[PDB]
Amino acid sequence: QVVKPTDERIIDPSTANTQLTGGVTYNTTSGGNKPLAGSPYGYETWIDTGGGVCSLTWYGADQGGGAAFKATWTNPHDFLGRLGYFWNENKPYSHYENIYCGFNYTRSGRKTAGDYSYIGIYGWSRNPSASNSNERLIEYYIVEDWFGNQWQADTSPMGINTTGGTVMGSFTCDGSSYQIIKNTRVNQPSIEGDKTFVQYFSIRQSPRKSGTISITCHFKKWEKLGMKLGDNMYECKFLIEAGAGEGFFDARLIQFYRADNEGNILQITPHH
Repeated sequence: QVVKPTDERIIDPSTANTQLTGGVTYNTTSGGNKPLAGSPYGYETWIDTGGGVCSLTWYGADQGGGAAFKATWTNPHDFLGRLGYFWNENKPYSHYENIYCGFNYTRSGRKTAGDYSYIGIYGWSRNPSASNSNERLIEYYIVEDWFGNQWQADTSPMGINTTGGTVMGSFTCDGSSYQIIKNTRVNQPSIEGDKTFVQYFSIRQSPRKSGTISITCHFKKWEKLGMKLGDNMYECKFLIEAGAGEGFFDARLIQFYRADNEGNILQITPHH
């Protein structure tokens, strides 16, 4: 019932395999979202100074769909590099309509990012009117891929022994089943200081390094499983998270776009 966007500005992720160059490399924590010149996007880096060298490099507004980045980590303590929509303007997910991210990247192989790692979509949302105070703040992940670890292949999807929490259900978006997990974080760091909050994970059962993520598919079907996001979406960004290890992530494409149900573009980046 939701029409797949056909717009010619959409880059086909499957053939988006040209290495990109240039842009500014950041080696330090950004301290929240930092807006990028000539772009609707913001980036964030979390680079704990008690660990080794990390970086994030934005490839700019004019190539690789406009949100494309490279990241590196060398024995980090939970590196997070992310880039995408920053919102935080008191709107629920439904306000943004059908959200999509076309992606294609290379990364280092199995066991190059520690015991835990995440690649995919990430953000937060606020639900202050929830009667359960634990559910008033939500940290969320749509996990397309990871690096596996010493025990588990990177071709095998992670489970609750990595994430923690409880399996809520499963659903299908973009040609794979996703196992859905809810986890409670008790007095943990958050965008709101040290507190109790919930986490939502969609774990792609069949990991991939390219394709399109129908982000709204997740938001909607989380809601069907009783996992509500509230009325103040914080952000929706493409993430690489590395618990430890020595590795890299290098996007040839990260392209966000939004469309109504007819499939017509509401937002996209970027004569013969």
